[PDB]
Parts: sequence; C-alpha cells; structure tokens
Amino acid sequence: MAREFSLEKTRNIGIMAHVDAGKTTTTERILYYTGKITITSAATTAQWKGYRVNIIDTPGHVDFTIEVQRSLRVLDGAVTVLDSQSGVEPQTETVWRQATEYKVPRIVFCNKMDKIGADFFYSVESLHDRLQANAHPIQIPIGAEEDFTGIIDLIKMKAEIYTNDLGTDIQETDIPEDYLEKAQEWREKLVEAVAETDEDLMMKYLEGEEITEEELVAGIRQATINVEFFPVLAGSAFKNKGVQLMLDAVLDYLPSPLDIDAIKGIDTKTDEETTRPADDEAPFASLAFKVMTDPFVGRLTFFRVYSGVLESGSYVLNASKGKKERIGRILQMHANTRQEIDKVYSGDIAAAVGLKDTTTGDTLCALDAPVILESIEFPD
Ligand code: NA
Repeated sequence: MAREFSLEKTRNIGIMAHVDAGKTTTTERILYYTGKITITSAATTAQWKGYRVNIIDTPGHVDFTIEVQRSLRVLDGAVTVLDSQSGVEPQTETVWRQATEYKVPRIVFCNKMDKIGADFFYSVESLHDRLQANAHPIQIPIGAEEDFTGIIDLIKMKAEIYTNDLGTDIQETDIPEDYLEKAQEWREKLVEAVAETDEDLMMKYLEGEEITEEELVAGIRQATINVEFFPVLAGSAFKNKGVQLMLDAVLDYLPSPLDIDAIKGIDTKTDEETTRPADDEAPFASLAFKVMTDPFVGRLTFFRVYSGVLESGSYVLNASKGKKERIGRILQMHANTRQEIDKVYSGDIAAAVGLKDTTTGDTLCALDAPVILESIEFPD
C-alpha cells in the first residue's frame, strides 16, 4: 500500500573481501546484526536503525570475466574488508581497481585487529602505496593483537570499549588519556584530507575556521560517494568488535540509490540512449542478477529495480529476450524469514517466483516503455 523505507533510507551493499580477509564471518555477523525482527543467498533483505539494507553476494575470489561487472551494477556501495595483518594484497588491488572503474563507493573495514601481526596503520598505508587510494581513518584502534580492546571515533572523539566477544555490554567512554594526543593528531589529518575534497571547506580550513561535526560528516559522505575518499575503520568480526560501528558507517557514508548516476539504457522505440533514474513515478525498469532454484516455491529470479514500481501478479517485458513475462509472487529473503510482498519500488531488490525465460543480466521493464539497460557496458 505504501513505500516502507524511502529511497534516502535504502542501502544496497556488497562485501568485498578476499577469503583470507574473513569474508564469510564478516558477512555472517552483518546478517546477524541486521536480521533482528551451507546455502549463501544471492541477496538478503535486512535493516539497520530505520534504514533498509540489502546485502548482495559478490565473489570471494578474483573474477576476470563479465559476471563481476554485473553484481557491481546491482549494489550501490560496498564495504571492503582487509586482513589487518596483511594489508592490501595483489588480489585485493585488482578487485579494488574494478570497483573504482565501475564507480563503487567504499568504506574499508580493517578486520582481524586481534590477530598476531595485526597493524592498522600499515594496512592504511598500503592503501596509499599500492592503490594510490585516498584512504583516511575515521577511527583509531585501542590496542593491537590480543591487546585490541576498543575503538576510538575520530568524529565525536569518544571511545567504545569491548568487555566480551559477543557484541554486548559495550562501554561508551571518553578516549583513554594515553591515546588522546594520537586521536587528536589523526582527527586533524582527517579534517585536512576532507577539506582538500571541497573548495569551500579548504578555504575555511586554511583560514583557520572551525569545521563542525555535521560539516565534517557531510564532507566525508560526499567525497566517499564520489569515489574520491575512503573512510577506514577497524575491528574483529569474529569477536564482535566494531561491527555495529561499521554498520553505522554504511548509513553515514555509503550511497542511497539517489546518490548514484542513473542507469543508462537504449530506448528501443527511438533507438537512442536514455536513463532510468530512481523514481517511483517513472516507467518500470530492472535488471535480473541471479536465478535460484528454491526448495519451496521453486524457480526464484532475483532482480534490482532501478525505476518505477512493480506489482505482484502483473506482466512485464524481458527486453533482453524480446518477450512478455508473467510476474507471479514476489518475495524478499531475510536472514531468518521469507516475506511475501505485493509491490517493489525503485532502488529495492526482490525475487520473483517461477519466471520462465529470464536469466542473469536481462532487463525486465514496462511493456509500454521498453528499454535495454546497460548490464554489460555499452560498446564503443
Ligand atoms: Na553500482
């Protein structure tokens, strides 16, 4: 009947992580924290503090084919996970450059801060040296290796101290005195780096004016969405340290569907290029990204809606196959449940029951406003 979560309050994300960086644990913990109400699902519908969060599956190994490019068009932003002991590795770099080519904003989670050899600053520096990435810490860890016990928020200049490995009984305190100057130092570097991404901010910073928290957070957000800045966080997913903070950063800095360039397509009627921006009033257009065989409802086809709205029990056009398709039931797969819905809006992800001739990469769109979307980048 009504759109539950607005476009502004939607986050379509992927987790970019090599198997050594702890992809599965991080994903499992994210699904746990965002699922409050082995088969890995193509996309999980979830929530975090009033925002819709859709976690989209991505490969744990380097993909040099076309399949990688497709998932990058479905997700809007990503969390890149690093093994704090190793920093950026060759495989990590390739994945990072692909994501930059396809303009995917990212926050970086330096995982395994409790492992022997874990070095947050080394990991941060490797982003600059090996990728020329404009990465800046928005946190500094309290301790390292078995002494890793907390995380300092550079924005608020407060600290979280963990008392267990469950993610409960978190003590919110002031920064310990032995880390205050170091925190001040890294916060100054952060302010300076953010100021360098915005002319109006740099003018104020150079003139010595006070940059507010709201202005600093907004600056980080805009630069991150522009793929010209990468906030760096720390934690241990397996020991439930820094997970909630990282999820907060997804909301704070990663893009909503309105923050991304509108998807391009070919209008088959005029034979010219067009776009399908996130607009519930515009004609329906979507991309299928995974075909699943579910052991309950049967053939499920996952899709991402870019424009318009789709009602369950309707007819749409598979513009890639050149034929009309019936959309029966529509489901959204949660971590612990499966919800049936009668309408999917722009920017959301869902799964249609029993679609006959639809495969990954196909455009599903309005019968009256046909378009072929750019799943694979158009030739030139
Ligand atoms: Na994208």
